[PDB]
Amino acid sequence: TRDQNGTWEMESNENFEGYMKALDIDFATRKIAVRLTQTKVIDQDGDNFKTKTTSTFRNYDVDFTVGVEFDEYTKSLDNRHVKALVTWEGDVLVCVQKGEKENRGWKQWIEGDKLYLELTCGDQVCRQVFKKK
Ligand SMILES: CC1=C(/C=C/C(C)=C/C=C/C(C)=C/CO)C(C)(C)CCC1
Repeated sequence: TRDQNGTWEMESNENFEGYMKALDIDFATRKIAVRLTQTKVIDQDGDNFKTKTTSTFRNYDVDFTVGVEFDEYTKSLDNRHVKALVTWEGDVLVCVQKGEKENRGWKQWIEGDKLYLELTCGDQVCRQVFKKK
C-alpha cells in the first residue's frame, strides 16, 4: 500500500551513526542523536506530504509534492541545500537528494502495520523501522 499516513513510533534503528557520520554531523550531536527513539508523523493527501520527525533532542520537518523537485534545506541536520525529488517506484517512496554528497537519498515503504525507512549517504546505509500508533 501507498498509504503512509499516521503517527509512527520507532522500533528499530540500524547504523544511524554511520549515516550521520557520512553527513558530517558533528560529534556531540551524533553522540546524543544516536541514543534517541524517533517518532514520525505523516500527513499525506494525494501527492502532498507533510512530515515531522521528532525526538527529545531535535526535530526535522519536510514537506513535498511527489513528482515535484524542490530545494531542501537540511536545517538541524547537516545544514545543506539539496535538490530533492520524491517519486513512487511501485509502492516504495523514493527520494534522491542531489548535491554535495554522492548517493544521498532515502526510500520509505509500508509493510503491514510498519513503516520502513532506508537512509543513504555515500557508502553508508541506515535502516529504520516504525510501528503505527
Ligand atoms: C540526523 C538527525 C536527525 C534527523 C533524522 C532524519 C534523517 C529525518 C529524515 C526525514 C525523512 C526521510 C522524511 C520521510 O520520513 C534527528 C532530527 C532525528 C536528530 C538530530 C540529528
